[PDB]
Amino acid sequence: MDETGKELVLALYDYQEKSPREVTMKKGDILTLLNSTNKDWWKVEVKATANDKTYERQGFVPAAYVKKLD
Repeated sequence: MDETGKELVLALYDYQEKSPREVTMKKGDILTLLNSTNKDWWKVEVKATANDKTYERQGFVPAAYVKKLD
């Protein structure tokens, strides 16, 4: 049971941060669904890398280059 829209989506094709609010995506990379109120573009969350520590960051992406998994 889940009372939230916190799902996971997989990247279909390779994309880049075309906008200052969008992030770079790569085919095969799965991100966390944050905003899905826009069939056009969807807001996903990715992880960073530094000092052997994986951080977290949000970013918008084209819904035309993504596919929900769960």
